[PDB]
Amino acid sequence: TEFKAGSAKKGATLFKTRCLQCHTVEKGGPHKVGPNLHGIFGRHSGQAEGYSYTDANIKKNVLWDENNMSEYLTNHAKYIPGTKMAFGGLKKEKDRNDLITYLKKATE
Ligand code: HEC
Repeated sequence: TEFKAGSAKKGATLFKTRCLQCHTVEKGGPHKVGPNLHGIFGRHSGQAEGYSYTDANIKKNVLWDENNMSEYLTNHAKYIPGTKMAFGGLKKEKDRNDLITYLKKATE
């Protein structure tokens, strides 16, 4: 309940100007440091054919979902690979919620 599907358009602007330095989803761009983020949702975690995971994400065999994403922002570390992310929380929690909905669009 902490996360509510707001508007993907609003988050798209936020993602477009604050998330292309890595995932670069661009609907079809190079994985770069982070995964395209266009297939994290689907079967278990870690399903990028090109980008590779530390394998830790695969061992957990967890499916990434909007609920799981809430735990990732609120608590992330031992649960998933020691992967380090340049993002360290967002001052605007409302804007962060919009980003979550936008990622769902990346999967489909
Ligand atoms: C490059 C330094 C990164 C930037 C900046 C962003 N992310 Fe990232 N992200 C990065 C890596 C190294 C990984 C892979 C870790 C793994 O094993 O999957 C990720 C992963 C995510 C995930 C899943 C959480 C996880 O499994 O660790 C999400 C949903 C995610 N990243 C979201 C996200 C958003 C909101 C960012 C821009 C707004 C963003 N990432 C930037 C590396 C980097």
